[PDB]
Amino acid sequence: FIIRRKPLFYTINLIIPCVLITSLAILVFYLPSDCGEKMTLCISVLLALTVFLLLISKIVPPTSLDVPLVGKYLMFTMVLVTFSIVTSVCVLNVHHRSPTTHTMAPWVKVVFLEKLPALLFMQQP
Amino acid sequence: FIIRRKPLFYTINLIIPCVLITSLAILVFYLPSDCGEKMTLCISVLLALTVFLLLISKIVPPTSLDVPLVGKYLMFTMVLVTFSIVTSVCVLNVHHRSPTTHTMAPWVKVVFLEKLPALLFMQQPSVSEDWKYVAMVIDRLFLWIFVFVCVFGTIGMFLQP
Ligand SMILES: [Ca+2]
Ligand code: NA
Repeated sequence: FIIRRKPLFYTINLIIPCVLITSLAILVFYLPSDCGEKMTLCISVLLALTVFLLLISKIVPPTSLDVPLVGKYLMFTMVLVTFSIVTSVCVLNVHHRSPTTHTMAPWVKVVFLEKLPALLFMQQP
Repeated sequence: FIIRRKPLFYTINLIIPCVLITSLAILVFYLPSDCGEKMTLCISVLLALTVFLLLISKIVPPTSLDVPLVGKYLMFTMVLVTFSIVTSVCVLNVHHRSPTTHTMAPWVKVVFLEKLPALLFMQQPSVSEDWKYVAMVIDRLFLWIFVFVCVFGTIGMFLQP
């Protein structure tokens, strides 16, 4: 019995929400550190991805023979979002530094204030 | 009937999310107190660990003969995260102290502003800023403690596979 699933229903109800949630995984790096909302954003994205992964596993259970590509994508994005949480913690720590508590090494200057911005087309005013 | 489980499904569905969540259990101590988001992170980690523990409880039989090693690790991590929440509350309280409202004892000076920073390799480069530095020394101290206590946690989890 060769049968071919009609994919519109699951497309609409699973793939589009998953794509929408995944698209938000990168916005934490454009959010300014002064807003005080980076952690909320990345943690919410991770929670949504985890819930979607568990639901997918309930619908189509992954197995050693084959893992759904959608589940694999969700897991990869979950790992990326955890990495983004770590990176945002580090960036927030760097942002809230003052001469009264930290001293900037000369190499930090020559790299981050001079060279790296040039590669990224930033040009500190 | 000696049967062996194929662990891929539960690996993907419980282990990887659990380790991903646990890897965030020590970040609260590297988070500046001015970001105003230590509580968010630590509370989120605690609740995520609790949810996964409850899911595991729903999977395994409700028998009291033995405890899953993964459940044991989750319980240990939740205890650690609760300790970290308490420590973060204390550090936040310390950070927001000012000369008008609090007076800093001489022993607090000689300890936190002089001795401990040397031990932790901090090297301090107005009085309100001293309170802020004390809070930064306290959570640096616990960052070392949790790393050692957590890194030795892998020993417990390295005997399961
Ligand atoms: Ca806020
Ligand atoms: Na919530």
